[PDB]
Amino acid sequence: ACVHHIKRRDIVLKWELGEGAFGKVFLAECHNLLPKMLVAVKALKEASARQDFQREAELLTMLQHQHIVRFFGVCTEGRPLLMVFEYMRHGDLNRFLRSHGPDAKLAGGEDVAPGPLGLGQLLAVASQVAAGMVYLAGLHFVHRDLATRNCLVGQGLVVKIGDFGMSRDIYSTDYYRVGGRTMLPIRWMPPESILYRKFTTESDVWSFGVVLWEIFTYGKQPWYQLSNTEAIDCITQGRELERPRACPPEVYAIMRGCWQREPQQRHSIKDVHARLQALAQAPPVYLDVL
Ligand SMILES: Cc1cn(-c2cc(NC(=O)c3cc4cc(c3C)C#Cc3cnc5ccc(nn35)NCCC(=O)NCCCCO4)cc(C(F)(F)F)c2)cn1
Repeated sequence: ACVHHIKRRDIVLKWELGEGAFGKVFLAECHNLLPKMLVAVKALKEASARQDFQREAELLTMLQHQHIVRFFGVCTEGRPLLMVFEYMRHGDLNRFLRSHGPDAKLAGGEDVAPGPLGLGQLLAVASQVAAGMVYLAGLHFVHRDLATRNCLVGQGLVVKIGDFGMSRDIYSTDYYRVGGRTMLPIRWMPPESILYRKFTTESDVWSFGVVLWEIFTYGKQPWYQLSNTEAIDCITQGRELERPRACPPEVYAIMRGCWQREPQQRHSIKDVHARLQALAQAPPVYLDVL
């Protein structure tokens, strides 16, 4: 620390936002912070736990990017220990995708169109996540849990990458429990991770392709038809995911580039970003023929 601190008197808890196996989240007001405003603070079911606290906090202060969830600091004066995050109006990206497509019948508010998310908004979401992964790959930080459930959405449809937390709880359909003390998002993992237990930046690229998949299917779980073991089988043996139907061939071409068996044979995340960004800012005329 080397970590910003926030006095408790500046933080006023309003109500709970969510609850994890080890942490709670409250929506709260935070005074004398900027330049008054709303923040999301997390409390800790302390057990030991006071070690991983000032570990995550130091990391989050190092990770400052336009597409990584902002971290304002901590409150260590007294208990419980708090981490002050910025508040993202629309919650996690998976809940946002499911609630806006393909029905979605009107269903859009202040930041989002009525019906299902347009091709331009889908590409805009993917581009932002890729942009966040380029940053993390630039610092050689491996995420090991890249999914929509770990991405937050704020006002003006700002997508930012984070790491729950909540994910382990009530999203347990997305995890395979092994050993009793460890769960694995095997549906998002590359073959060299499932088999060889190896996680690299190239493993994140595979994960992003699966995230890029999710976006164009509105939050639907990968290999939804399959069980945990069956999903492992298909990924190991080298089965690829479907594309229908909001995904243009040009975009599915990007997913497969992330889904090469050999990690070195995959494309860089900077490359994937470049293609997704161009497609995002491309004119309607170009996008209507995709
Ligand atoms: C191994 C390792 C990983 N990291 C690492 C950790 C991280 N942390 C995180 O992303 C993190 C962790 C966390 C909470 C939040 C975030 C963003 C948040 C938030 C937030 C802002 N507005 C809202 C509105 C509703 C909700 N949350 N919310 N739902 C309530 C969530 C729940 O119901 N349970 C969540 C409570 C418990 C979780 O506590 C981000 C990154 C990185 F990706 F940014 F680098 C890396 C550090 N070490």
